[PDB]
Amino acid sequence: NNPLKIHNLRPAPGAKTAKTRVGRGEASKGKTAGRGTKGTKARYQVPE
RNA sequence: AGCUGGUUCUCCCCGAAAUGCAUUUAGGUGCAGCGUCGUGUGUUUCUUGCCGGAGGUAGAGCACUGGAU
Repeated sequence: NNPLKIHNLRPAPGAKTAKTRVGRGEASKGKTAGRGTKGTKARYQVPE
């Protein structure tokens, strides 16, 4: 009983993965946002 | 701008590198080394004992070459 209502929909577990917000706080992808310090790759992309 | 600075909430698990080659190359980067996660394998890793191997260092020596009372 109590049929499917639109507030009962949930995705299959593992379907949706929360984004990775780099640059917020130091207990996460911190100040460098996973880049290191002062290289060509600390500001730019190196072509393959 | 191969350059300088800045990049904001939390906790749980693991956790390095500053080495090799090459480089209009040396404070940069490519590959390899070292980290992590997923998947397959499952003791293959590592330590100690024993066994089979090649050597030319420490030491020693003058048989070769050289030095030398």
